[PDB]
Amino acid sequence: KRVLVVDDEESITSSLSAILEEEGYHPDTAKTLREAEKKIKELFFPVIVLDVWMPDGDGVNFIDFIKENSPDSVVIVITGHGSVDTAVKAIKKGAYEFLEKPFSVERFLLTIKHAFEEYSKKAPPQEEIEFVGEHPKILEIKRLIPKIAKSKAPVLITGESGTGKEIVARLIHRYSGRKGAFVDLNCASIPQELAESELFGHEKGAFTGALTRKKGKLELADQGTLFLDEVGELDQRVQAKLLRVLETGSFTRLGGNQKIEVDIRVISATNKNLEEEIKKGNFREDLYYRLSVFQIYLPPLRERGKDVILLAEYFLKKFAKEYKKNCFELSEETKEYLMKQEWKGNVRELKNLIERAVILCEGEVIKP
Amino acid sequence: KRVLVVDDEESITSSLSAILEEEGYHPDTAKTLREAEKKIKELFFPVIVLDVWMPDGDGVNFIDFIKENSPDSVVIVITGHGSVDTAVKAIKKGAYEFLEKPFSVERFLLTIKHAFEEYSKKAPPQEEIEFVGEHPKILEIKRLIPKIAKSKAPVLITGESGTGKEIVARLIHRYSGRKGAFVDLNCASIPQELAESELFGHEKGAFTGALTRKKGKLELADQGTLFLDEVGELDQRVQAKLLRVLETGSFTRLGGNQKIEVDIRVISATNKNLEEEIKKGNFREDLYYRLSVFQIYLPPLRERGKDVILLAEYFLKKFAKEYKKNCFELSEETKEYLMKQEWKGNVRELKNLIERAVILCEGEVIKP
Ligand SMILES: Nc1ncnc2c1ncn2[C@@H]1O[C@H](COP(=O)(O)OP(=O)(O)O)[C@@H](O)[C@H]1O
Ligand SMILES: Nc1ncnc2c1ncn2[C@@H]1O[C@H](COP(=O)(O)OP(=O)(O)O)[C@@H](O)[C@H]1O
Ligand code: NA
Repeated sequence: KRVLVVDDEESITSSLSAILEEEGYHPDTAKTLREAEKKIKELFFPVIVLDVWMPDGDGVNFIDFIKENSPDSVVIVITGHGSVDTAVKAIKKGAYEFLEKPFSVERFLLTIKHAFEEYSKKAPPQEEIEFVGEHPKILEIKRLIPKIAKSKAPVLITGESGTGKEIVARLIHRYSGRKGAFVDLNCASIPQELAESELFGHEKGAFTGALTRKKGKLELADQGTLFLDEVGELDQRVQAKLLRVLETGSFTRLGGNQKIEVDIRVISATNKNLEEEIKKGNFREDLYYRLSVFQIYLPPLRERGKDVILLAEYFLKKFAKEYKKNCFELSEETKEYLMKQEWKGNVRELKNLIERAVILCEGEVIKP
Repeated sequence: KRVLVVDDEESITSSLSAILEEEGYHPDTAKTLREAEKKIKELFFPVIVLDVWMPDGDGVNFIDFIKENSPDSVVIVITGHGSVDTAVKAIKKGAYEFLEKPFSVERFLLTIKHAFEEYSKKAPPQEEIEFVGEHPKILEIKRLIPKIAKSKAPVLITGESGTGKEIVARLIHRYSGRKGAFVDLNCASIPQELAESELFGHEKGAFTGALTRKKGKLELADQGTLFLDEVGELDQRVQAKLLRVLETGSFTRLGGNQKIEVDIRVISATNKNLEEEIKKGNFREDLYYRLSVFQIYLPPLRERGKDVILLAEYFLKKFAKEYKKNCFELSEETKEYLMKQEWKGNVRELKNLIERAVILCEGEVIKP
């Protein structure tokens, strides 16, 4: 845990060093902007404590030096008493925090603590999302996604099982720009009535003897995107509750009375024709129109021309690489065979079929 | 986004409300602890500003109330000038920050910004890792894991492909309590070239045109765990560079001279016998000794008795529920046939085979 202290006065560099060292941190000090630049380029300090004023340059602007040669460093500026216009200046330049002289040991240490947890708090979801397909129907969806995404209106994705409905949903979230999490709830894979609990969470023992609070998916999706997989499988009790949430923008946990406001973009998916389910009285009509302000239809795999080959090659590579196998080409015979299949399980079926092929691999894959 | 300002003074609650309102927040105020109690049990406030002194009770204690009735609320306490003593008490009771009157509007808004950052910075509490097995060899590994975990010494996990090495590694990370990321590096999937690049990172135009900075996995695993899948597939150059990092505890990126320090717990996995690779001169003794302070041997599926059935029933139940199917039972004949396979692909092979069965699933029983 390193901390670089940049300041003109010993009262700062010494005191702070005595304090930091006393608290488990390993301090270093620079007495000039020159000496500082040296140490920054030489070694990485998670946290840098910088005086707004320095002899050999503008302490504020020096933040740019740090921004340039140590982008991960979290900066705390020290500013003279009363002069906190400089402080804002620094903050807008990208400093994380500032301390006004004079300040106590306690105030210093607390700010340092937060500087380190700011350093320790980075998001790594750099993940790219693979959405393979060149059929005109798929290219049309790919062009539509970015147009739909920057809205907050809900999206209903219709398609057979295993057609990539979740991929499209993540893409939409990605493009929407929303900073919150992508929370997916499977409304079928979950027990009939555990659903209402997954969504709303519980607090104080909602289920038989718990007394331990748990956050619902609604809440976990705050400022993000909630993906409801097979929304058609929701109890008509849950449907009603979910509706009231869409309408009020708040809810309560199971067992609690505390009002909770959420901000979610709702994406739903179904392999049913929900307009037909409404007629059969198996799905609320008002909820349907709420959830389907925008719609996207994903065609079955067998309607996608030669995407079946594209996908096969994509899976064959991904698995052969990952299971250290030496089978990287599909035989022409194999390609013909794939094109003759119905794929009732669609991409999910294809993927599993190719993964199987690789698990039992040889030099090149042919088609039993 | 709601903020509750609990303060005895009218000028305070009015001013701060107006500032919050102007900045986009949704302020609410309470002039007494009684009034604050009412609003808190009824509304969730992501952030609560509380004066250490209140007429009708001790403000610092009121933190416990909040901590009990609104656990996820982040609290900023206001303190009189000099009476920072009392702020320390509040921070110790769980307050997140404190503001010493008098304070500027920027200081206030900067602290509020940070308090919402704190509110929004959360890890996905949901997290279950399934390690299915009741064979005495697997039960022993399960007892070992929690003990091995708490240490920082590296763990080497040996076993055939598909035996659950990555699973055990996450369990160890989990039980270890480390706060950083679990960082997976597949030493095989990656081309011999990207080897050094994935681990260490780079910055400016090292190889063809890479003027864009990239963080190594070493860096990304900071305070967390680095899983080296197939550690034996690392060339002798990297082996040495990696060895150097375990010795010193620091590194530089490629095309970089800045010394960066890491705190990582290393877990490595192999399907070879590295003691033999050393005799073959394929792997360094010294690195091996550093990586093998703790060892775990995962037995092939075929050496696990009836776990093959336990696993087959676990996957069947998982996939049938997930793919909306109703094949939930293994026939006695299926169980017999499973018991007679070699499972060269081990659990990976089994899992895929059962998913296959469920994807093509017809009735409620699987037989072939
Ligand atoms: N167009 C695609 N490109 C690449 N991978 C895909 C594509 N569609 C599906 N997949 C992958 O194949 C499997 C398809 O199942 P899934 O997308 O979950 O189906 P659904 O969400 O429609 O039920 C997933 O593992 C997904 O990662
Ligand atoms: N004992 C187990 N219980 C449940 N799932 C398992 C078990 N062992 C392996 N799996 C699953 O099997 C798949 C392959 O295991 P993996 O850890 O990738 O194998 P390895 O890392 O040994 O090559 C993974 O999806 C994993 O979640
Ligand atoms: Na290996």
